Amino acid sequence: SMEDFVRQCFNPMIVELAEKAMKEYGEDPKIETNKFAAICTHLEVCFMYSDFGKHRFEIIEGRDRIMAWTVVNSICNTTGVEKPKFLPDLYDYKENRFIEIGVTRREVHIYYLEKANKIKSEKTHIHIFSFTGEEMATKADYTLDEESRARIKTRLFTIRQEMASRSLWDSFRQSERGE
Ligand SMILES: O=C(O)c1[nH]ccc(=O)c1O
Ligand SMILES: [Mn+2]
Ligand SMILES: [Mn+2]
Repeated sequence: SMEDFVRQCFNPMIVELAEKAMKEYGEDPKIETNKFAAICTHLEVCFMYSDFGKHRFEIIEGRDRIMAWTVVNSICNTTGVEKPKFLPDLYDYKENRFIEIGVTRREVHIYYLEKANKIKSEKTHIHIFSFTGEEMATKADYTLDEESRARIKTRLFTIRQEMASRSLWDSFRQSERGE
């Protein structure tokens, strides 16, 4: 059911990446369905984010760990930027900074506090999106123009409403898994 929805609303490439991420962690997407959906949603948000930007953004999320760290190392060696302790989601060649993307079912400020306390690196920019059209970013610097952020918010709200139409939203939002 939730698996059916995930396979019907996300393109096969994102679904395959999410299935691979869960097989890496060791979880079955048919039991941990909310994890599955959250991972698909986060991947799709990262890909939209990087695609709205001469390519401005370098996608790090969605890569196997070897290639992710290869990309991070190459960026740090060609820019002198400090090497993050956690694999970030994108690199911004325009602002020259790593971006950690957050998609939460909780209030954006709660999840922002959580992620900022986690990464504890004053150089990784944080951008939190909610399923309610809310966002919170480091220094209120949202990076993207209004149209791209609007499209991301629209896609997230649409995912939420598609879950609600299938009676999947209550379970998904009451779970923190995937964040
Ligand atoms: O990189 C990850 O593994 C990860 N995990 C949970 C939430 C995120 O936003 C994220 O980027
Ligand atoms: Mn990530
Ligand atoms: Mn992220």
